[PDB]
Amino acid sequence: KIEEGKLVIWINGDKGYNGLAEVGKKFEKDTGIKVTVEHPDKLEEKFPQVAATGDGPDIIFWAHDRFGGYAQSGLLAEITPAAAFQDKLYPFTWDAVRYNGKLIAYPIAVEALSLIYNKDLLPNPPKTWEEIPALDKELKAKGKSALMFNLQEPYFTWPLIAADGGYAFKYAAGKYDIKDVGVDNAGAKAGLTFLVDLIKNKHMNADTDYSIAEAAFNKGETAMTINGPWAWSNIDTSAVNYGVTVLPTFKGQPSKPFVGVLSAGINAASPNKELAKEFLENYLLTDEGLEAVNKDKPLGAVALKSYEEELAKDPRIAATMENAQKGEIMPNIPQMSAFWYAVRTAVINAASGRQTVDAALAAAQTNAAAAAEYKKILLLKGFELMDDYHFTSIKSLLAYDLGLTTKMQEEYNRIKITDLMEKKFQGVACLDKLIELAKDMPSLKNLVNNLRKEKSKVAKKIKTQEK
Ligand SMILES: OC[C@H]1O[C@H](O[C@H]2[C@H](O)[C@@H](O)[C@@H](O)O[C@@H]2CO)[C@H](O)[C@@H](O)[C@@H]1O
Repeated sequence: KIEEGKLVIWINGDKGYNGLAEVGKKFEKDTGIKVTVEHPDKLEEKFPQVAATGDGPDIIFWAHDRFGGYAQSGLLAEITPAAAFQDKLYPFTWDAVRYNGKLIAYPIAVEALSLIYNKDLLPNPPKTWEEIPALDKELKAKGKSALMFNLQEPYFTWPLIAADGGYAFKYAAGKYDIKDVGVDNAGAKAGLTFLVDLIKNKHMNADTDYSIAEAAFNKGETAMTINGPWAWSNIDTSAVNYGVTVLPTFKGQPSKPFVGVLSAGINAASPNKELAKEFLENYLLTDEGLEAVNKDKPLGAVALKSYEEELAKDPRIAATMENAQKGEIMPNIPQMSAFWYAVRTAVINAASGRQTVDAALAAAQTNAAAAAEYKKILLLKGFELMDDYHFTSIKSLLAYDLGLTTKMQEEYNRIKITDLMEKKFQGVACLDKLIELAKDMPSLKNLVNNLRKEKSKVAKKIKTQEK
C-alpha cells in the first residue's frame, strides 16, 4: 500500500511544510529518493484511520500527546537511535516520545503558547487576565478590541483552565492515574467561568476560531492574541510591531499552557524505515535542516541542542520557554484522545451557552475518566451479544445519527460502531441509546435487560471513585 522507494510525510497545515519540503529536496539530491510533504485536514484523526490497515504516510508529524495512542494501536515503528545521536537532543524531549519503555518518535521542537501583543496599540501588555475587560472597554472606544484567540480548540483555553488548579490526569507515583481527572475541580471551573464571562460581557465571541483571530491580530484590529511560535512569521510579514511575552496570571497564578513536543513517527507499515530514519536523523535533525523549517514557520525551542543554543538568544523563544516552564508537558498516554474530545465539547458548550460551566465540566470529567468503560460495556455486553442480522438493523437505525452510508453500514464492524456511537453519544449516553433502539426488538429483550443492569453497575462504580 505504501510505495517503496520514496518517502511520504504528513505534517499539520500550521507548520513549516514548505521548509520541510526543502529538506526533502536535499535528501533527494543526495540519495535519489523523492520526498513528498502533505498537510491533510484532520491529520491527527486521519493518520490512525489509514495506518490501521497499513496505508498512509511513511512519516507522521504531530505533538507527542497523540503518539501513545498510535503506539498502543501498533501504528508506529520503534525508534532506536545510536547513543551518539540520542545525545544530540535534550533528554526531556526523548521522555516525551517514550511509551511503555520504547521510543516511538523523534522529538523535534518544544511548543508552548505565549501572549502576543501589538506594541503600538498596547505598549505595556497586561500582567493579569483580570485587567483585560477594562482594557477592552478602552480599546473598543478606539475601534479596536483587547484580545482574540482560537476558542474552538481547547488547547488555547487550557492555560486559563489550568491556572487556578485544573488538570488532565493526576501524575501519581511515577504514572498517570487515568481515573483521577481534574477538569471539574474548583480551579478548572474558575478559569472556564472567566472565559465564559469574557464572552457574556462582549469582550470575546464564542465563534472566534484560529483564522478569525489570526486575521484580526495581523490586520491590527485586536491588541492581543494567544498562539504558538508557528504564528510568528505571518505576523512578521504583517504591518504589526509585535512582542511575545508571559501569559497573564489568573487569580494571581501563572497561566499553565500544555507543552507539546512536535514529534515525527515512522509508520509501522512503511517499507522505507531505513530511509525515513536517515532523513529524520541526518537531514531534518541538523542545524541546517531545522533552520529550513524554522524560516518557513518557527518551530519553538528545538530539541537539537546545537541549534537551540542559537535560538535561545531570541527573546521570543525566551518567552516561549518561560511560559513552558509554568505549564506541564502533556501526557502521551492513549487516554489523551478521550480527554481532548471531552474538554473540547465542554469549552464549546460553555462558551456557546449550550451548557452551564458546572454542567459542561461535570460531563467532561466523567467522560474523560469513564468513556473507555462505557465503550467496553456497549461492545461486550451490547453489540457482541447480538447477531449480524440485528447488528445490521441497528446500524440502519443509527444511520442518520452517525452519518452512515450504505457501504459504511455494510463495512463497519461492532468495534468501529462502538467508537462512532460513543463519539456521538458520549459516556452513559451510548448505553442509553442502544437500550432505546433495542427496547422493542423481540430477540434482543434479554440483551436489553442486562444492559440496564450494566448501566446501574457502572453508575455505582463512578460514585465510589469521586468519594
Ligand atoms: O485542542 C486540543 C489539541 O491540542 C493540541 O494541538 C495543538 C498542537 O499541539 C499545536 O502544535 C498546534 O498545532 O495547535 C494544536 C491545537 O489546535 C494537541 O496536540 C492535540 O492532540 C489536541 O487535539
